[PDB]
Amino acid sequence: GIVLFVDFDYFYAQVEEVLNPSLKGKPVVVCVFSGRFEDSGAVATANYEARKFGVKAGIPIVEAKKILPNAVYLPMRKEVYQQVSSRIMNLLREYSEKIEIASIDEAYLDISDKVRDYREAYNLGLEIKNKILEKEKITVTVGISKNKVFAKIAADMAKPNGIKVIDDEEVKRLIRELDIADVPGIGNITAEKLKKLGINKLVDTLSIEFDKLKGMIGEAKAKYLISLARDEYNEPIRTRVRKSIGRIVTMKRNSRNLEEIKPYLFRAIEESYYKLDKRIPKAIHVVAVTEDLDIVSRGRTFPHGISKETAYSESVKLLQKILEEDERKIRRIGVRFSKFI
DNA sequence: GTTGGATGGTAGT
DNA sequence: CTAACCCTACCATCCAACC
Ligand SMILES: Nc1nc2c(ncn2[C@H]2C[C@H](O)[C@@H](COP(=O)(O)OP(=O)(O)OP(=O)(O)O)O2)c(=O)[nH]1
Ligand SMILES: [Ca+2]
Ligand SMILES: [Ca+2]
Ligand SMILES: [Ca+2]
Repeated sequence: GIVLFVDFDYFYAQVEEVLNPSLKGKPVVVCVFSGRFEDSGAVATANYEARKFGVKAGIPIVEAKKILPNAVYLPMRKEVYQQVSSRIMNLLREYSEKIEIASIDEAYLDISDKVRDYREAYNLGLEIKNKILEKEKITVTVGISKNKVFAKIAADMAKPNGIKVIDDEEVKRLIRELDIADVPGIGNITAEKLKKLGINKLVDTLSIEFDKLKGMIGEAKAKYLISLARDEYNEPIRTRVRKSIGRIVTMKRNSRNLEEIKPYLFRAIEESYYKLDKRIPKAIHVVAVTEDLDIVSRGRTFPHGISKETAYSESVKLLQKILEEDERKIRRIGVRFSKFI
């Protein structure tokens, strides 16, 4: 079984360069403007020229403006990138209808049947990169392995505008040699628990007591890592299905005032309900980000679909429930829908 | 025991 | 207002209602 993974290069920023070809070769930074003050908010992403200077996805815009004053700062246009993204997903579809869209800019193809070996798979990767550059002038990075996880890694090892195979040989070695903190799914907190344990490599997990590992990182992660290690990982490529859709906004200033918070919450509901598109949710959750940025939420599942009217009425109740129970001012407010019929 | 709801932690993009 | 967006997946834990 062979799996090809495609992840587009500095996406949002690359789209901006294609739409505006003068930008290429200069620093470009795509920003989410929060509205709270001149340049309040965060960097969605930035091109490699910009990354050279410490400007990356996630930092605060005014810090980007600090460390790289003279770059090009562009406002995020999520719908433009999504149209490009849709056109590209359809290209990848030409190459295999067995596709798994994992986000705005990346996908896993199962190519077990288009190709007999890694060499052909490699050439298909080459055939892919070309088509996308032909049709959407977008460069991408391709990872090929026997499974999602190791394909992802191959891609990570090749960014930007690269293509890499990890063959059965490589897989065997990376199990023995690749730092554990580099396994997709193993973030900071986890990685820390694993070193206190003395597990630095995927292989280290084999020679430990399952119940001792579990009783540190959780069941799900423990099984997962051991599966990886035993080279028994075989999660198929499956058509992704949204489990929840929502929207959360940033207020002009922090409040506790229901009158002041309400138009933000309602804005979220409109956008959220519009993004649903013939989907009927049985569960609503109001989500609040506090002064000190701790995230907090109150929900309700009904036994039936929620109509836009129920959602309205319900989200106010729930926002009150937060305010009743947490006495910190609120900074961002939004809503989330789930359990679609 | 079962599942499944509320809330929150962790991870990733 | 003085930095920290935006969105979704999956999982753990704390309960409760129950086959
Ligand atoms: N608003 C916002 N958007 C983000 C954030 N992280 C990623 N994105 C968006 C912008 C990216 O172009 C798009 C794909 O992200 P990626 O993680 O794949 O990296 P990107 O393509 O930007 O650079 P690439 O070479 O992978 O590193 O997702 C974030 O923290 N906030
Ligand atoms: Ca990506
Ligand atoms: Ca990318
Ligand atoms: Ca990590």
